[PDB]
Amino acid sequence: GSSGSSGGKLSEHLRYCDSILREMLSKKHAAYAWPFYKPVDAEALELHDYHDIIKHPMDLSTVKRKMDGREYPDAQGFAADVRLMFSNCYKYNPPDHEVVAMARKLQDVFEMRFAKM
Repeated sequence: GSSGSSGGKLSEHLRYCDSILREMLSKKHAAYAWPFYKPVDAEALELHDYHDIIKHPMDLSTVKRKMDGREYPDAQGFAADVRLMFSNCYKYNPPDHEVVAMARKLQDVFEMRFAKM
């Protein structure tokens, strides 16, 4: 769609939300939105007790698939997942981690958007 995400098989709100995600997946926000572009493999990676701290991990790629299959019953469900994705980074990574400053930049946008809707 151009200058407007033509709804379709989506809740009055969802239809709009579906976009909020397509935006966060832009090369522009990537600078601080990439931290959630690739998956996480404790086995392969040399992480340190990843699962331990983060029991229910999340990632952009994940939320998308869910939104693609209309898995979300409403806007709440969709947004919910997104919220977690952040809380995770803010939990796993320390308060001195640069990634923490980047994530925010995204969250700030994810908030206003949801509001404008």
